[PDB]
Amino acid sequence: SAPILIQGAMDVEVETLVAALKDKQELTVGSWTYWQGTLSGYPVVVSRTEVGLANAAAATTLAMERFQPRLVINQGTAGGHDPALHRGDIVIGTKSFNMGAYRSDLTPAEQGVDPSKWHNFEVTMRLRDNGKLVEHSSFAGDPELVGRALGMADRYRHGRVVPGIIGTADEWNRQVARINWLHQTYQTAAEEMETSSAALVAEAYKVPFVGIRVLSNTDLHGEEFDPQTAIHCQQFVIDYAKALINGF
Amino acid sequence: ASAPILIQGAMDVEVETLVAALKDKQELTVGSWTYWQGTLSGYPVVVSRTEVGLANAAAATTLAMERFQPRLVINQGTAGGHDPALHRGDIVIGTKSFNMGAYRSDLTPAEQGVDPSKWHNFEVTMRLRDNGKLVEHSSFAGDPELVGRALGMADRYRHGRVVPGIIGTADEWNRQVARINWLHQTYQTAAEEMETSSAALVAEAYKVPFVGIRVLSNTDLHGEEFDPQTAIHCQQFVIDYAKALINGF
Ligand SMILES: C[C@H]1O[C@@H](n2cnc3c(N)ncnc32)[C@H](O)[C@@H]1O
Ligand SMILES: C[C@H]1O[C@@H](n2cnc3c(N)ncnc32)[C@H](O)[C@@H]1O
Repeated sequence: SAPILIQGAMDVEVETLVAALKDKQELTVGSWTYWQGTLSGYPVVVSRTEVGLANAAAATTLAMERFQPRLVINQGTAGGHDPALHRGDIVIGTKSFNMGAYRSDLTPAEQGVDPSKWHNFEVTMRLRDNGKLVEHSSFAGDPELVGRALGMADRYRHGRVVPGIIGTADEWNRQVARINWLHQTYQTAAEEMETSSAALVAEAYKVPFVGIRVLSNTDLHGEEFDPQTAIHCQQFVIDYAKALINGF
Repeated sequence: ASAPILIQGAMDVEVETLVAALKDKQELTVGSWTYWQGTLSGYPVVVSRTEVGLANAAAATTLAMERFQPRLVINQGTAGGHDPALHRGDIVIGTKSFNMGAYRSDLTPAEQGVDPSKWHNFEVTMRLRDNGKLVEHSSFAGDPELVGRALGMADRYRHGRVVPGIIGTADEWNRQVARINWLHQTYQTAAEEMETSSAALVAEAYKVPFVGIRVLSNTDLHGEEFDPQTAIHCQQFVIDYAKALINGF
């Protein structure tokens, strides 16, 4: 009877989920609202996380403490990093990582600022397990959960469903050269602001996790934000959750 | 039972002195986060080892709220100098903290390259909801009475100045001096570290008084490399500070 936890950051990324639940009960603690109900007769909790790494981690931790979910699906919209992808495509996160984590080597003021010399700062993803330090350079999507989403690709009719790497940061990048550099360096499919943070907390609690992100925008093709993509993503996720539930 | 003071540090060196100060301890670990529950001057205190960075800090703080319901939060530890007036061993009391790592940029085509001077602070990362209604935050103010108390205790600190300042939190360790200078000039930062504003965000959501207290363990503005002894010194000051609050309870 442990629920599926489904997350979205903004109201537009959760309202379609909420509408799908039967016998809803709403809970708000701190800044974070949860709707507890059923899908196909099975317990599901929808979480509106708010935006960014701190919010995502708090909302995920609070859900672990309150609901003890059996798996977490983090979803919502993202911006394209891979030129092959277009608005409406859905990325299933083979892995996510904190793309915004940076360490730089000492340079005197005369040398100016050069972000291309910044290194990914992996300590931000380091955890402890039974008190012992465990390094992480990324968080893998649960591979069975990833595979399931890919196997359901043809049920999504508003773009392609592809595996990719999700770069999480407290950033919205619109400098195309920066997007290109991040893609070349980290092989990112897309950027957003929550996935690796929720994933970090899921790893700490040893709960299976998958990130599912629709491209609502990509400055690589001049495609501006389309809020309807967030609805289409939730529709896919409802179908996906119901498939999991059929198998329970 | 009395609601505890919650005292946080990210790394072992930032909490071992606090933990040694508690009486009648028990140690609790959930997920990746360890807590020591005991007493200082007979009053309940929980010491939290948060691990490093914004996600860890927020998780550790949230878990503490759920498990322990503290009456106030002191987030402490070490930091790197951004203000050239400050040196290793000086302590900054956070008049405010903010997510210095949060960046938004306007559209530029590839040929214009990358320009971080055009990456603006992205305030949505600090936006919260209060009873379901959106509340914007461009920073989190340290509880002003807590901040004031720390400043009033300045001459009890034996190893440097105690000053008010702005704490810039980011999942970053900057050693490009031109970038440190740019951050200082843009945001009036005293120091940088990796947790404060994230713990502050959670404390604001829960409406629990919060103060950040950071010692400079390093500053590349003066060629001063990391000294771990500063972390011990900071904890000593924090214990004195906590005992003063407790006397007032
Ligand atoms: C503001 C909300 O929008 C998502 N989001 C959608 N597109 C982007 C993008 N190009 N860059 C960063 N975040 C994005 C964030 O993950 C966040 O939750
Ligand atoms: C790695 C630990 O060290 C702290 N810390 C100490 N000095 C710095 C600095 N110059 N920059 C960023 N973080 C620093 C972080 O807050 C983190 O917890």
